[PDB]
Amino acid sequence: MQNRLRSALALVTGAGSGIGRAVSVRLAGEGATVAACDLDRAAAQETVRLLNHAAFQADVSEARAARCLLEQVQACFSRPPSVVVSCAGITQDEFLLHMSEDDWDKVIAVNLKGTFLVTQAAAQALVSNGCRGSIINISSIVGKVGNVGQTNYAASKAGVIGLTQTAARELGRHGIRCNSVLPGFIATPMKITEMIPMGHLGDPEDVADVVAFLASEDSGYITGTSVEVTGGL
Amino acid sequence: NRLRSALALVTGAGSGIGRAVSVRLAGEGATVAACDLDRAAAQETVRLLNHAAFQADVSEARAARCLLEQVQACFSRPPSVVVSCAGITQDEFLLHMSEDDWDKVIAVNLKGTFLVTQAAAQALVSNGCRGSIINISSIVGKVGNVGQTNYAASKAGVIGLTQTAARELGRHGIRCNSVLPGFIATPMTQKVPQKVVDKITEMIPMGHLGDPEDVADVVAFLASEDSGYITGTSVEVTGGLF
Amino acid sequence: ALALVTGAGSGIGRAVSVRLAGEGATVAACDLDRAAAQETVRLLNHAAFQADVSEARAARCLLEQVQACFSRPPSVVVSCAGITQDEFLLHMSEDDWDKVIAVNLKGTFLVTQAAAQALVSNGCRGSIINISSIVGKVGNVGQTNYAASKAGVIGLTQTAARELGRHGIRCNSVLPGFIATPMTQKVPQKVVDKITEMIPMGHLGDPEDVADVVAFLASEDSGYITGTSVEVTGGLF
Amino acid sequence: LRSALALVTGAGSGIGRAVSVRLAGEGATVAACDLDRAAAQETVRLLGNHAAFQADVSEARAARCLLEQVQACFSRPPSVVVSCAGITQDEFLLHMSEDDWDKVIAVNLKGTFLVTQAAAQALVSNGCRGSIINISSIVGKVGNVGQTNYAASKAGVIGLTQTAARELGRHGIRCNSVLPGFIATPMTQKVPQKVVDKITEMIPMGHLGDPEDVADVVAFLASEDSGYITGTSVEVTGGLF
Ligand SMILES: NC(=O)c1ccc[n+]([C@@H]2O[C@H](COP(=O)([O-])OP(=O)(O)OC[C@H]3O[C@@H](n4cnc5c(N)ncnc54)[C@H](O)[C@@H]3O)[C@@H](O)[C@H]2O)c1
Ligand SMILES: NC(=O)c1ccc[n+]([C@@H]2O[C@H](COP(=O)([O-])OP(=O)(O)OC[C@H]3O[C@@H](n4cnc5c(N)ncnc54)[C@H](O)[C@@H]3O)[C@@H](O)[C@H]2O)c1
Ligand SMILES: NC(=O)c1ccc[n+]([C@@H]2O[C@H](COP(=O)([O-])OP(=O)(O)OC[C@H]3O[C@@H](n4cnc5c(N)ncnc54)[C@H](O)[C@@H]3O)[C@@H](O)[C@H]2O)c1
Ligand SMILES: NC(=O)c1ccc[n+]([C@@H]2O[C@H](COP(=O)([O-])OP(=O)(O)OC[C@H]3O[C@@H](n4cnc5c(N)ncnc54)[C@H](O)[C@@H]3O)[C@@H](O)[C@H]2O)c1
Repeated sequence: MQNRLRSALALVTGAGSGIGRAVSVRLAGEGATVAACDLDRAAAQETVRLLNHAAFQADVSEARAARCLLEQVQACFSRPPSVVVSCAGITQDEFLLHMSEDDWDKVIAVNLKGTFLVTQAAAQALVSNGCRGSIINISSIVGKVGNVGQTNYAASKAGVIGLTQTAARELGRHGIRCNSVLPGFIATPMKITEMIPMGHLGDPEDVADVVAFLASEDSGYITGTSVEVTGGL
Repeated sequence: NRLRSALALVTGAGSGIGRAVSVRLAGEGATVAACDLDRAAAQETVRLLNHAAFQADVSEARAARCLLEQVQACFSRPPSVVVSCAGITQDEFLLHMSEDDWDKVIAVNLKGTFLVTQAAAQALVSNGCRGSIINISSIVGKVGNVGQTNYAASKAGVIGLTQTAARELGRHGIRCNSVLPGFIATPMTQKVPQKVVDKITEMIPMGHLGDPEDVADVVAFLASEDSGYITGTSVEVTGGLF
Repeated sequence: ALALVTGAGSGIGRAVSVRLAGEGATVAACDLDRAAAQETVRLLNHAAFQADVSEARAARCLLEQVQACFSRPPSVVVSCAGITQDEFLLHMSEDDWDKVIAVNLKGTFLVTQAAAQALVSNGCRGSIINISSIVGKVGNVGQTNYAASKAGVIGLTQTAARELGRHGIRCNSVLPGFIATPMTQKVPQKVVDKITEMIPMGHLGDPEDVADVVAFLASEDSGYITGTSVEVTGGLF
Repeated sequence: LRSALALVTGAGSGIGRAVSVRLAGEGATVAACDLDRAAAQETVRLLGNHAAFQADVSEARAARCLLEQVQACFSRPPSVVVSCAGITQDEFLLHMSEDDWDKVIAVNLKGTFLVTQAAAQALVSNGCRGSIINISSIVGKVGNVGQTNYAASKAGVIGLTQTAARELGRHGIRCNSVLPGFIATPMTQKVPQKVVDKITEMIPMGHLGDPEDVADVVAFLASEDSGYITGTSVEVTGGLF
């Protein structure tokens, strides 16, 4: 750990568990004030207790909720977040031959639309206030290579990568960087290790270390790319 | 006649690439079920090619299934070639993009391609039949493009969907592949102004925009047994663009 | 159509010569092994050529001899010549590295250049098709040299397409997965059983499967495809 | 990186010099290696007993001797190895000499292989963990007119690095590639103004990169913050499209 974010306000979605929680703890450790957002307000509050910081409830798949989140953060802190990390994400695995419409729609709405709506609301708040920023979207190596039983998740995560590339291209002129992180097999609540050259499963803190780099000025000429954190999977 | 045996279903068949695919597949001996949101345009395509026209909104779950049922009732077999060319753009900068402009593009381009891939695979597996599913993505799905966050997202999603589908369906003898066209003159792109359309042409090694026939030719290859060991991949038809 | 195929004496190169000659092409079959080439020719006026593609003079002379024999340049050129010399990075001899680079990468460069030079000076259009490997995209344990040489071919081919489109010449790479040929006879059956479980199509490729894709890329059906890679792997994951 | 010994090739100029400065600033001791002895030495002056080494990395004997000299000097193999030695000899494919091709392949691709190998052998024979960082280029992914040789070599470096990472993970050694875009250095000094202002229009961030931008990524890849990253490429291009 280092201290590269002493002036940062960081908004983290899916901050209530796993990678989101590890990200919140790491960014706070670097000096950032964290706006911890989760669908489950008590999970967001618990994260805040582990890190002034504040908890927010939001369903990021909802357009109204994504906008109101950003307005609430702005109200509370008197400024927009300069670091935004979209970690809210879900799976609902099924084989393509049997995937229900709810299986598909839910995953797309949370993982893809949600990331869209947060990127957008974040960028609007930064641009309207004349501020520089770093937006980091957690995708998955599955978005690059696919995975049996996960046609919905693979599509959503590929979509996040495509979204982030385009956002980077549009927002670079405004001083706003946009990057994707592609984790492999991470031990979280969401034979394999023979397939991992590093020889073990990843920890959520392994992803948070990369997110901290991308949130910091040490990546200030990095935008529109994806960084794989998979142990060489 | 590569495709003499075959029945082919083409969505978005009323226009541009879908129409050229229909013509091309019929030229190789296939019977074509030509589907479009516009029944009239589908009927027109069928006239250029017993082939039959079908009407459907592929973004709607019950319509995608009904389309496949309708074709099976008409021809007494499932289609063994299915080409998803139903697609739209609704361009806007990220900072200004409305929820409906996001939603509509994702519904038609991504959800529609999902639902058609699914219904097709289901019809084939249930009938013990081999097949080839070909989804038209875009090179913007690989690299993004300014003003098209929604489109870029949708087309990247089509590539991940197609890769995963390929992997689940190979054991059933069904191939799934994506075609990534570059800049193709169609009614989709006919509204794009010439001062930009000119500048794009300088970034094309082949020195000109593509024809729907160029995309059709790749689709016919992926439909045929000449591509029988190709699955889960994307073929770029861009003239070397970029 | 006049087609030059390097590595034509065996496996993929042989199958490509057969396929293209079946489509009406006249084939110049070239191989390090002169008897291998002649036998390819006898299996298919087609003619056999001997050359070590890794050698600059040999590559230029090959394209000289083809043009003196047919009175025109080849308008389809397929670089199938290539070797493996596998070893772990920790133990890889300089020789193991240099040979694979010389044959697979420099050889493909030399032939791509010599072919392009002949086409452009003659005012002829063409399609150059370079056989890389899926390993050039994802790498493979024991094959640091091969993976580098094959990734190299992909970079060379992308750049070559960018430079040559304006002269009516297309340049593409084919990336096969596991294809049953003499190059893969050494692979243990116990390893092949494993690999096969990871091919969604459920079987190894035949050289004919690669030849089918080369014929498409040789033909004008692929006339707006340049600077790209086509994977022929059965979905190998 | 207080503990660490870093070997940087191409350390006499540009990105290699920036990386040396950056690693030193984080507490590493730097073995600064260059074809030009004088340039390596000035880097050392510009910089915990840092030392200058001369080697032509494209020669197998010079790459093994380099690592032996480093180990003899420091009693330890370098645990961070950054291959920045690299050249261009640009020409159109139709006019490109055998020498222009050969030199670029030898330095950029064979040199990176030999140094990666020598570093890995030294680390493994001593039971030590490390991080090998190879500077490739965004042109290795997408190609570039007039640089058939450079593009082949940088694509080769990516393929080399992926494979190395898969073989060496089991020994505690990471291998990653850095893909810089358009960086202001003596390599790109001869690119004319008009091409540069046009290029700048292709960069979402709206300016050229600095050798320190690249050095910052290298320090990340050298540190334990990147402990679960191996066999991948990090792009530092400002969004260059
Ligand atoms: N864990 C892995 O192996 C892995 C691998 C690759 C990618 N990822 C991705 O990383 C991100 C974090 O995953 P994780 O492993 O920490 O999962 P997790 O379940 O531990 O955390 C996800 C958090 O997202 C929150 N969330 C879900 N829907 C939400 C919504 N609509 N609005 C707000 N919050 C919502 C949940 O309450 C939960 O707190 C996700 O994008 C996930 O897909 C995880
Ligand atoms: N034209 C290009 O430059 C280009 C480039 C890359 C990718 N593509 C893709 O190629 C495919 C075909 O595009 P095109 O150029 O033929 O456009 P087009 O407008 O000429 O053809 C699209 C057809 O899709 C039909 N359609 C629209 N919504 C539908 C729905 N919900 N259900 C069923 N049919 C529907 C339309 O009625 C139309 O007939 C699309 O997926 C497009 O995104 C086009
Ligand atoms: N077989 C596979 O599984 C596989 C997979 C991916 C890629 N490839 C590639 O396909 C191409 C052909 O492979 P194959 O499987 O047909 O192998 P093969 O060994 O059957 O054929 C190779 C031919 O290359 C010729 N050759 C070797 N060096 C030469 C040189 N310097 N000059 C001229 N000719 C030379 C040999 O004499 C031989 O006839 C190679 O580039 C190979 O790397 C093969
Ligand atoms: N500058 C850019 O825009 C850019 C872009 C992409 C990639 N790169 C890569 O970054 C690395 C550093 O480039 P740079 O811009 O700092 O170049 P530079 O010319 O400033 O420095 C390269 C250094 O390598 C040394 N060198 C050359 N050949 C050598 C050899 N055989 N053995 C040992 N040392 C040798 C040179 O003398 C020089 O000191 C190179 O691999 C380059 O290709 C640079």
